[PDB]
Order: sequence, then structure tokens, then C-alpha cells
Amino acid sequence: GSSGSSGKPFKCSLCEYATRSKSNLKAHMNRHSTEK
Ligand SMILES: [Zn+2]
Repeated sequence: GSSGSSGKPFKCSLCEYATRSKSNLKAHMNRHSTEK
């Protein structure tokens, strides 16, 4: 078979976060980047 649409286009590579805009995901991925 093949992968589904997962309800939203931009699903985070680390967590269950997802959004309808790539710039909004990019802002969420910056939180994962700065957290240490
Ligand atoms: Zn995330």
C-alpha cells in the first residue's frame, strides 16, 4: 500500500505536533532546536 494524509500536511519529525502551514511547523521545530 501507501502512506495516508494524516489529517495535516506538516507533521513534526520528533513529536505528534502537526499544522496546515510549513512556517508554523518551522517555528515549532525551533522549540525542539533551542531546548537542551
Ligand atoms: Zn515536535
